[PDB]
Amino acid sequence: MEDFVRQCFNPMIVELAEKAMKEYGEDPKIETNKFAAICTHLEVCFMYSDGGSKHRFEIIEGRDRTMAWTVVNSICNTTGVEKPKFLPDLYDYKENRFIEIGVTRREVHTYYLEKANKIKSEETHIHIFSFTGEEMATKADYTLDEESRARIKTRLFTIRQEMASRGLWDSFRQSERAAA
Ligand SMILES: O=C1Cc2ccccc2C(=O)N1O
Ligand SMILES: [Mn+2]
Ligand SMILES: [Mn+2]
Repeated sequence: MEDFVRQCFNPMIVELAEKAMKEYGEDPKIETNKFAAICTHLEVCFMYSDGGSKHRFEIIEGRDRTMAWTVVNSICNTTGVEKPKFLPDLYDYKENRFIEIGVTRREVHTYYLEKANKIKSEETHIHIFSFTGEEMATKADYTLDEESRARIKTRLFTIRQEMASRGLWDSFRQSERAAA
């Protein structure tokens, strides 16, 4: 699985995933499922940010924590938007809300509720993707056009197929359950 990750995602994503794990005392070489998941989540965030008009989104995820908070503070102090308790993934300058992006190997609505009760915001938009083509967003407002969401869904299903073809998929699906 370690090698699958490094040949599946680009080096920039992999490098960012390693940092993220190390700061949490996780080892990519051992917790290889978490490594895949972080890479996947990062890839979706970047695809999502690319789905809008050029200036639309502030990317928060994949930054150093401290600079992530600084940027969040700047957005809040300048839009008047409520400061979130937890670091979100993006800020949408068009819709004027933060976005939390989730990617789950379980049902989309289960994950959606866990994420919603954790953040406790009537402001932060939530948008979940599955490895099966399902999506769920706050107030059925999916933010992006169909084309952009579809590309992401396709990519996720390719990742699943690539994993399955190597026999890594069961273990990767089970692992999110054994975590929760
Ligand atoms: O920043 C985080 C941290 C995290 C931790 C564990 C599971 C999902 C996430 C997640 O989706 N984001 O965005
Ligand atoms: Mn995040
Ligand atoms: Mn997220």
